[PDB]
Amino acid sequence: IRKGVIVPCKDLLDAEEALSRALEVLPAVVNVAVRDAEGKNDEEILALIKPWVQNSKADLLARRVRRLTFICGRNDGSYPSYYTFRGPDYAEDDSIRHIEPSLAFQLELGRLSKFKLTPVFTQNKNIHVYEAVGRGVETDRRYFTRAVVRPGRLAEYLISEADRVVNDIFDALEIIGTNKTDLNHMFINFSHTFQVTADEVAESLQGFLDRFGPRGWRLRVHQVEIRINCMRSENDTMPLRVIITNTSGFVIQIELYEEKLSEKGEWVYYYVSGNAKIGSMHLLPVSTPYPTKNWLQPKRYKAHILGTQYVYDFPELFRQAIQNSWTEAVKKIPSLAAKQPAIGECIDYNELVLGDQDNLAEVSREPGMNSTGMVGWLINARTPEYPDGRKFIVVANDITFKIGSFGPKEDTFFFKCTELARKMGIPRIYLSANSGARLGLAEELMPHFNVAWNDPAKPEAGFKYLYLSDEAKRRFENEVITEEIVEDGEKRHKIITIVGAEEGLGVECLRGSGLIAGATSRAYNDIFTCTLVTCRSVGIGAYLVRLGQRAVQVEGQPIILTGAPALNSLLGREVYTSNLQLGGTQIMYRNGVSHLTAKDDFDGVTKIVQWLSFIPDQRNNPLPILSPSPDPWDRDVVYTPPYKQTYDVRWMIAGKEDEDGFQPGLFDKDSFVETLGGWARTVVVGRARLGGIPMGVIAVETRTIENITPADPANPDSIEQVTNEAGGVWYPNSAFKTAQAINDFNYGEQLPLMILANWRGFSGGQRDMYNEVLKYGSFIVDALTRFEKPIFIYIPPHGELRGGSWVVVDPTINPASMEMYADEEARGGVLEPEGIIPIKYKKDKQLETMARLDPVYRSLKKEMAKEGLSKEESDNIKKKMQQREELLLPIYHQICVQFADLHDRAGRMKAKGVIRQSLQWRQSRRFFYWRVRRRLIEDDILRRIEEAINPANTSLAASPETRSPHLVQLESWVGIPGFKTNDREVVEWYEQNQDRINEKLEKLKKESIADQMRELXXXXXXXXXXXX
Repeated sequence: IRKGVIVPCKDLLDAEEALSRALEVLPAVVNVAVRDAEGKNDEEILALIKPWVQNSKADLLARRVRRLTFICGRNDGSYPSYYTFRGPDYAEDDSIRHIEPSLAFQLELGRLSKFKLTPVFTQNKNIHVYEAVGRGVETDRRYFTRAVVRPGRLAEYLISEADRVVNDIFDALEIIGTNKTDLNHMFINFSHTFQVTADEVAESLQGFLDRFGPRGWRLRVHQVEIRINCMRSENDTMPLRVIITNTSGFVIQIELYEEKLSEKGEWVYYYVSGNAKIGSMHLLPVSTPYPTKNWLQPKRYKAHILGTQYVYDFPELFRQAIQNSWTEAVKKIPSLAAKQPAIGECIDYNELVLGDQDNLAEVSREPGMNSTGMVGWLINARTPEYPDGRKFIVVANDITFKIGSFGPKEDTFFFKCTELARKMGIPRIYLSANSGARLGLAEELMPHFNVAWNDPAKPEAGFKYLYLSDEAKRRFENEVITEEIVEDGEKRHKIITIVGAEEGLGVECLRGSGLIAGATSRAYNDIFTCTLVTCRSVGIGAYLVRLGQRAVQVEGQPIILTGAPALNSLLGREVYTSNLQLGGTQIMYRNGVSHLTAKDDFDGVTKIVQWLSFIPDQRNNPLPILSPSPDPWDRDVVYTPPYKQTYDVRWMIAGKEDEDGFQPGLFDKDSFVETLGGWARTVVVGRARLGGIPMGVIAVETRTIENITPADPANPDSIEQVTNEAGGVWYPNSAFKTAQAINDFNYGEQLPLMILANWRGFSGGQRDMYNEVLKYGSFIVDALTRFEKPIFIYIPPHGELRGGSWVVVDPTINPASMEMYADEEARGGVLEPEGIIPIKYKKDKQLETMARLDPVYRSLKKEMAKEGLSKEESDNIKKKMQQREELLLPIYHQICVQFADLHDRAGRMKAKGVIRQSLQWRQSRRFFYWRVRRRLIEDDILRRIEEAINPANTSLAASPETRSPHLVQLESWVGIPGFKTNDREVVEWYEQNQDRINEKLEKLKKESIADQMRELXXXXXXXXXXXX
């Protein structure tokens, strides 16, 4: 136990004899008092106590006594002076002076850890001022004041006491001077258990701070901390710590906290303040080290040498991406820019940190100070699409915090974030910069474990096992699983399994990794999911990129699974030279793991805030539609594709740039955003807007694209393979791209789909067949049946939809949400007109029609039929016809081709009812604007009808005009004659009679509630339920 020593000497010289002889009662802490209040000795009293300690440097050391105090009682009421020597050599800590060690704890100081401290002279022994300069950067220079109060009087005592103590601090800061100080702080600790409560003390707080405030502003004082107690709650204390900061020339910052244990073993800052909970510092330890200026700079640099922004710099990257989002929209849409919220107030974020019962809590604290290798925020961004506000979650790893590795704490956090984004419906964005899961060994068992050899003299003769000494075995026991086996007559505890105290070494990390891997897989299908490769995303991190589906890769950041050197070691030779040689953009964007490639960390954010513009703010919320604004809805589609040559299909979607002017596409000018344009370029996937209505687009590339698969370095006998993916055909990769895109616009994104169908089938070739073309063909069908929002399959001019292709895109796949249209000059059959001709219109069938239309051939036929001509005569008719038919054959072939093409024509399609309407490409925009809008408002009204009615397809005939059995009831409530058609008239009706539908829904809701009540021996049960 720490033995207490107290000795009251009479003199300074005679005090030495009560040291060397008083230490003899020690087989700890020692105090020495004096009776010479003659002079207020300083420095010379320090040169009068140092000779007694440097001489007995081994005397105090041997007894193992830690602290040595020197109290000096003054006869005028003066607070006695105390001097303490601590440690091995007892160097005398200048920090604890003129105050008892018990008071040290009360003085704090463990909060000025990130500072070089040098104290200064104080006229009042109670107050202590310190010069503080940031350990790293010298630009920071501050004066911290530390005062502790304890009474001498046997109600409004404390408020009058406060005036005396703060005036004393102000008068001392005056003599030391304001000098050159960036910030100044003062702490006033109260030892008192006063019976009163902070609510009245806050009213009185306001009173004296406005008087002292002006003076405090001059000294350059930024904040003051008062630490009082309130015994009336039980009559158990409520320690109320209060911080008052002078931010903006006027205080207006009174943060009223409460000292409570977080359950985790730390005392935290739980505030019940009056600055409207949107302030600083909440559920933070009392041990926070008052950070310096530029304290973020070392961490910033560490992230920047890895080529990534420091994690806490990302919220401001998002503010500027939104800032840019308005500056560009005010250009395109002038006037309607009045809702711009300035440079600040763009976004309104709040940190997320694991709560008391591990339930995420919204905190607004200092950047940095992250307890775990992961951080999150709930951001309310005022986008021009949702100018009132829109929320989303942003999760990211701290690449400085243990190279950003995934430990169990990091996992539980990431999870509880995904869990929240789901619970709110708001999208989730992950900023990846990690090092997979955490590795680790038990460090404590490294300098303690023993080895049992076969031969102790020559250890190279193999070792039997590894054991632990009995004294070192009792030290752990729960950190190691040991078996006892006596060898050489020793109690040897052989290590049979190592556990280790510390977490995050092995399997505990894999378990958590698996949890979040599944959580991300689940989330993708519910809320909008997105990832960003801001830096190397390895192992589990690499998978959350794929489970997160929608990924953006910064050019020089790899999505690696197994380390580039780890692979070289496995092969035994230096095959791979870079982590990007197998993880980089040239792999992931070129195989479709990456949807977009961004030049830098900000370019990434920018591109993300771009997808979020297309996506509804919540889960089941209406799309971010705007006024027609740049490209009006009432404009005709100018670019029309040629029938001769090939065309960049992109020109049909947004528009073609030309020498003379610009011919627009069917979507809004430059609203198209192509994704996965590095993988299976035979299909163009992207998002675009149609008169303000955002929607998903899939189109077919007509030009013969060539993907060149790279050479494998692992096999020196591997060369790059030149493969030409001929345009307008479906290949394993193209099919996969299509299918993926569909599910991506389906889950979370919730977008209507536009499919400019132009494929002439599937790749039936041996190589493509073996490459599972059939597997990925199915994936399109599977994906289409899962969809909910409207899908429009529109065959464009020149566009084809032959056999294999048509089957996997037909509206009877999902009749409830699909709608098929075909262009007036489009074609669609079972086979190409060049392909049917050698099956239904063979050589013999063409000659029967030749001996019908051609006059020469049927006249020569009349010669053979009449007979009466010899062997040399019949040869003439044969050599006359088999010359005529030889020259007619090429044009007669083309006749059947045109004949067969008249079957494949659009008209036939409407006649057999496989399409709704024939469409003129010129006015496609004008038609789809009102058909997309009509379907979107109607789909929801029907969804609402069903939700009111039931609180819980069948034929080739199924056409969208009957997609729901309620479209008959809604038809009669509306009253429009041309209901199935006149899309514009319908939309405008709903908009006007918004109140009449909600009138009819409530009528139906009360009617459906009456059915459920009635559906609920049975009579006896009901009687009993009535009695209850």
